Amino acid sequence: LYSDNGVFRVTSRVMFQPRLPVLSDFVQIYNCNVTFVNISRVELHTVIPDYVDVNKTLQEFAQNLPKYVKPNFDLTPFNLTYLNLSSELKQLEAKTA
Amino acid sequence: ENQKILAASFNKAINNIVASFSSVNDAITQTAEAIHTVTIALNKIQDVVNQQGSALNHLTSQLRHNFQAISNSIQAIYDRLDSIQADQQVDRLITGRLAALNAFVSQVLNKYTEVRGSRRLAQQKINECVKSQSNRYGFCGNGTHIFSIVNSAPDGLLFLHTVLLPTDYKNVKAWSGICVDGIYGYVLRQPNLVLYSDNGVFRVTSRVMFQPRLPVLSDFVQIYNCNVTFVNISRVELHTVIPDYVDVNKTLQEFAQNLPKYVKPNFDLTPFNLTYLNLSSELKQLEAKTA
Ligand SMILES: *[C@@H]1O[C@H](CO)[C@@H](O[C@@H]2O[C@H](CO)[C@@H](O[C@@H]3O[C@H](CO[C@H]4O[C@H](CO)[C@@H](O)[C@H](O[C@@H]5O[C@H](CO)[C@@H](O[C@@H]6O[C@H](CO)[C@H](O[C@@H]7O[C@H](CO)[C@@H](O[C@@H]8O[C@H](CO)[C@H](O)[C@H](O)[C@H]8O)[C@H](O)[C@H]7NC(C)=O)[C@H](O)[C@H]6O)[C@H](O)[C@H]5NC(C)=O)[C@@H]4O)[C@@H](O)[C@H](O[C@H]4O[C@H](CO)[C@@H](O)[C@H](O[C@@H]5O[C@H](CO)[C@@H](O[C@@H]6O[C@H](CO[C@@H]7O[C@@H](C)[C@@H](O)[C@@H](O)[C@@H]7O)[C@H](O)[C@H](O)[C@H]6O)[C@H](O)[C@H]5NC(C)=O)[C@@H]4O)[C@@H]3O)[C@H](O)[C@H]2NC(C)=O)[C@H](O)[C@H]1NC(C)=O
Ligand SMILES: *[C@@H]1O[C@H](CO)[C@@H](O[C@@H]2O[C@H](CO)[C@@H](O[C@@H]3O[C@H](CO[C@H]4O[C@H](CO)[C@@H](O)[C@H](O[C@@H]5O[C@H](CO)[C@@H](O[C@@H]6O[C@H](CO)[C@H](O[C@@H]7O[C@H](CO)[C@@H](O[C@@H]8O[C@H](CO)[C@H](O)[C@H](O)[C@H]8O)[C@H](O)[C@H]7NC(C)=O)[C@H](O)[C@H]6O)[C@H](O)[C@H]5NC(C)=O)[C@@H]4O)[C@@H](O)[C@H](O[C@H]4O[C@H](CO)[C@@H](O)[C@H](O[C@@H]5O[C@H](CO)[C@@H](O[C@@H]6O[C@H](CO[C@@H]7O[C@@H](C)[C@@H](O)[C@@H](O)[C@@H]7O)[C@H](O)[C@H](O)[C@H]6O)[C@H](O)[C@H]5NC(C)=O)[C@@H]4O)[C@@H]3O)[C@H](O)[C@H]2NC(C)=O)[C@H](O)[C@H]1NC(C)=O
Ligand SMILES: *[C@@H]1O[C@H](CO)[C@@H](O[C@@H]2O[C@H](CO)[C@@H](O[C@@H]3O[C@H](CO[C@H]4O[C@H](CO[C@H]5O[C@H](CO)[C@@H](O)[C@H](O)[C@@H]5O)[C@@H](O)[C@H](O[C@H]5O[C@H](CO)[C@@H](O)[C@H](O)[C@@H]5O)[C@@H]4O)[C@@H](O)[C@H](O[C@H]4O[C@H](CO)[C@@H](O)[C@H](O)[C@@H]4O)[C@@H]3O)[C@H](O)[C@H]2NC(C)=O)[C@H](O)[C@H]1NC(C)=O
Ligand SMILES: *[C@@H]1O[C@H](CO)[C@@H](O[C@@H]2O[C@H](CO)[C@@H](O[C@@H]3O[C@H](CO[C@H]4O[C@H](CO[C@H]5O[C@H](CO)[C@@H](O)[C@H](O)[C@@H]5O)[C@@H](O)[C@H](O[C@H]5O[C@H](CO)[C@@H](O)[C@H](O)[C@@H]5O)[C@@H]4O)[C@@H](O)[C@H](O[C@H]4O[C@H](CO)[C@@H](O)[C@H](O)[C@@H]4O)[C@@H]3O)[C@H](O)[C@H]2NC(C)=O)[C@H](O)[C@H]1NC(C)=O
Ligand SMILES: *[C@@H]1O[C@H](CO)[C@@H](O[C@@H]2O[C@H](CO)[C@@H](O[C@@H]3O[C@H](CO[C@H]4O[C@H](CO[C@H]5O[C@H](CO)[C@@H](O)[C@H](O)[C@@H]5O)[C@@H](O[C@H]5O[C@H](CO)[C@@H](O)[C@H](O)[C@@H]5O)[C@H](O)[C@@H]4O)[C@@H](O[C@H]4O[C@H](CO)[C@@H](O)[C@H](O)[C@@H]4O)[C@H](O)[C@@H]3O)[C@H](O)[C@H]2NC(C)=O)[C@H](O)[C@H]1NC(C)=O
Ligand SMILES: *[C@@H]1O[C@H](CO)[C@@H](O[C@@H]2O[C@H](CO)[C@@H](O[C@@H]3O[C@H](CO[C@H]4O[C@H](CO[C@H]5O[C@H](CO)[C@@H](O)[C@H](O)[C@@H]5O)[C@@H](O[C@H]5O[C@H](CO)[C@@H](O)[C@H](O)[C@@H]5O)[C@H](O)[C@@H]4O)[C@@H](O[C@H]4O[C@H](CO)[C@@H](O)[C@H](O)[C@@H]4O)[C@H](O)[C@@H]3O)[C@H](O)[C@H]2NC(C)=O)[C@H](O)[C@H]1NC(C)=O
Repeated sequence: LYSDNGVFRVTSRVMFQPRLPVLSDFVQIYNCNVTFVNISRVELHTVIPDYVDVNKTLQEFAQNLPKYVKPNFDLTPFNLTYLNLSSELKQLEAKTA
Repeated sequence: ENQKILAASFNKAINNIVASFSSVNDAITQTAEAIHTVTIALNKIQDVVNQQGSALNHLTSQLRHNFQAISNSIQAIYDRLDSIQADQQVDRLITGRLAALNAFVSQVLNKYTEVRGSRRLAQQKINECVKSQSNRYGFCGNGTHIFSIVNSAPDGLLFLHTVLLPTDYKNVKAWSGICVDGIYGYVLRQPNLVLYSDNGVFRVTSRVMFQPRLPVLSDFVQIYNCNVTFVNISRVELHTVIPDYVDVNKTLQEFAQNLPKYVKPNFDLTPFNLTYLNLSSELKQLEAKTA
């Protein structure tokens, strides 16, 4: 595994045949010897393409019970809930009068 | 299912060899070519004994040749001449017989040298075919090795290799890779797998035996720029050749406006419905109260 001027590639040790790394070439070697590459999980896709965090994406923007159908992010056809109760109080005052 | 036929084909092979050792030769020469090896194995064992016998038969036969003396028996030489004249005759036989012994010793010493060179091969075969199942071609058995059995013989060992031989073949429509969208291409990583497709379904097998199974995403690398003799397929239908593969981000775009399709949410249930209708509900309440 090697990196030139910001891009990572994987080649053999006998010939020089570069290509792109894939997730199917890595195992988990926990406790991280010191002379490794320091990188956070939010930016792992910049060294290993075809890899995305399956649950973090739904934690970010998959928020409502369905994703939507329901008034959701800047939906124009829908209108304002919880914007008639002040008028309800005013009309309750009028009704009491 | 292979072990049901292998036992039946091995038990007959054992019986054929044990019958071939029983000197009944010409009756079973029509059966197969298993005789081709047993005849050589028997001839070698016969020769290794005949050669040993002949060496001593030649050594013991050189006492008959009287050298330039009166006779070949010393008791006769000492019976005719006196003591001062028999010493010039006895040494003529002594010198010949000593030279006869020397040539025999020089041959036995050469004979021992070949055996130590032959023992290295015997040890190497024991180390490689009896305990390890070596994979070098043309080594024990001409086919694919499985195991071996050892037995003793006159001052030697006799091996029993066990190999496999193909009988029937199958025709397979091969391919060379998958090229999606004309630029991204996938090929099999290990060079011992064949990607093939019969009447609309794709499977992956080996190149030595025929063991089909289903392809998985863990067997493909990215081989960008798509040699021409590939399989033309778009990314929207990649799951029909590689199961257990779905696009993670495109489904996010599609499954988003399309959740009401699968599966349909319940109507009139919070918080899917009944928004923007509460201003109308307040208006109706006011109208009813006023009336
Ligand atoms: C991808 O992605 C996805 C999505 O995202 C995912 O999924 C998911 O996710 C999520 C996220 O969010 C997650 O979650 C997470 O988690 C994490 C982890 O966790 C951890 O922890 C937890 C807790 O801690 C736990 O649970 C878990 O586990 C557990 O553990 C445990 C232990 O600890 C165990 O056991 C348990 O225990 C308990 C206790 O102990 C109990 O038991 C007990 O015991 C005892 C003894 O021991 C006993 O005895 C007793 O004792 C006592 C003393 O102590 C006395 O004495 C008595 O007498 C006696 O008796 C007892 O008995 C017992 N009990 C019983 C009942 O029995 C229990 O039971 C047990 O069970 C368990 O088992 C376990 N489990 C299992 C299952 O295993 C773990 O460990 C976490 O961490 C997180 O969180 C965090 O973060 C966040 C952010 O993010 C933050 O925020 C948090 O904080 C928070 O904050 C808030 C504010 O805002 C708060 O709230 C508050 O609250 C309060 C309350 O308080 C308390 O409580 C209650 C209950 C009551 O009590 C009251 O009174 C008091 O006060 C208030 O309310 C206020 O107002 C509010 O505001 C909170 O709190 C906080 N928190 C805390 C904790 O604190 C944090 O920081 C999160 O949550 C999940 O998980 C997931 N899922 C799953 C399934 O997993 C996924 O996963 C992903 N994936 C991947 C691969 O990645
Ligand atoms: C999965 O999945 C997921 C989900 O889907 C994803 O995620 C996401 O996704 C998404 C999707 O949607 C995506 O997106 C996409 O993307 C694609 C690609 O992209 C591309 O392109 C873009 C743009 O073009 C970009 O951005 C990127 O990158 C970039 O690049 C660049 C280059 O180009 C760079 O740089 C930059 O540049 C710029 C410019 O140039 C700037 O700079 C500058 O420079 C200059 C020079 O050079 C300078 O100087 C200047 O100059 C001038 C001249 O020129 C003058 O002279 C001056 O004086 C001077 O000074 C300056 O200075 C500068 N500036 C500054 C400020 O400084 C900047 O800055 C820079 O930066 C960069 O860097 C980059 N970036 C990075 C980060 O790297 C790439 O390239 C695309 O393509 C797409 O789109 C497409 O498609 C669609 C559909 O699909 C369509 O629709 C589109 O079209 C559109 O349409 C619309 C309509 O409907 C439109 O709208 C419109 O608009 C308009 C406006 O216009 C304009 O603008 C504004 C601003 C203003 O200006 C105004 O005024 C004007 O007019 C209006 O408004 C109207 O009304 C409307 O309607 C639009 O526009 C269109 N578009 C266009 C473009 O046009 C298309 O066709 C999409 O978007 C994303 O991306 C994602 N994410 C991520 C993260 O990636 C994921 O991814 C997935 N995954 C997988 C694995 O697959
Ligand atoms: C990925 O990231 C992680 C975490 O960020 C990182 O993990 C640690 O990385 C460090 C550094 O690579 C490892 O080594 C540590 O180094 C510490 C030294 O830093 C201090 O000393 C500097 C000068 O010391 C040198 O020179 C003197 C002679 O003058 C010599 O005796 C020393 O041995 C040494 O050679 C000094 O310049 C430095 O100051 C920094 O900050 C100032 C600003 O404040 C800046 O101006 C300077 O330019 C400089 O950047 C600093 O003061 C050392 O202290 C540390 O020791 C710890 O551990 C030992 C036990 O081993 C404890 O006994 C000790 O008390 C300390 O707690 C340690 O040796 C370190 O081993 C890594 N691991 C851990 C767990 O910390 C990875 O390396 C990164 N991976 C990459 C980059 O690939
Ligand atoms: C996956 O899909 C991609 C893209 O769809 C595909 O990539 C290209 O595929 C083509 C075809 O396999 C590759 O070869 C090209 O073929 C073109 C020939 O088509 C024209 O000529 C036909 C007759 O020519 C033959 O016969 C004459 C003698 O008569 C002989 O001299 C020729 O050499 C040739 O053998 C003709 O029948 C055909 O007409 C079609 O369309 C009509 C309808 O209009 C229909 O009725 C016919 O039945 C027929 O289907 C057509 O007119 C050829 O022109 C082309 O050349 C281009 O490239 C060269 C440079 O190499 C340029 O110099 C030239 O100007 C052209 O631009 C090319 O040779 C082609 O190489 C592939 N790649 C690219 C980048 O195009 C993959 O093959 C697909 N993979 C699969 C299927 O596995
Ligand atoms: C369906 O749901 C909708 C939302 O979910 C809901 O829409 C909202 O309706 C409310 C009323 O019921 C609106 O509140 C009013 O706001 C008036 C302010 O209007 C001034 O700004 C307009 C532009 O607004 C844009 O900018 C502001 C920031 O300033 C921003 O917050 C907005 O989101 C907008 O981006 C001016 O409109 C002009 O410009 C737009 C383009 O931007 C043109 O399209 C117009 O044609 C027009 O040219 C407007 O002229 C005003 O300048 C409040 O009016 C104030 O100002 C007048 C003077 O003009 C005073 O006399 C008033 O006393 C008051 O101070 C008004 O009182 C009220 O608060 C709310 O803005 C709407 N939201 C959106 C996003 O549109 C629908 O009502 C709902 N449908 C139903 C049937 O209920
Ligand atoms: C709770 O939330 C739900 C969302 O999860 C919501 O369901 C959907 O709401 C949308 C808006 O609120 C609806 O969109 C509207 O569609 C109108 C067009 O309707 C025409 O087709 C109807 C039949 O629909 C079926 O066929 C279409 C394909 O053609 C298919 O997409 C649908 O899913 C349906 O299968 C016609 O209804 C007729 O037939 C049904 C039986 O099928 C009868 O019960 C009816 O009484 C009626 O006879 C209807 O008449 C239309 O022909 C949009 O209308 C536009 O187009 C017409 C021309 O067709 C114009 O005249 C209009 O002016 C306008 O331009 C309308 O604007 C809106 O977009 C969507 O249909 C809902 N889906 C379902 C499955 O119901 C619930 O409504 C919501 N409930 C509450 C109480 O809030």
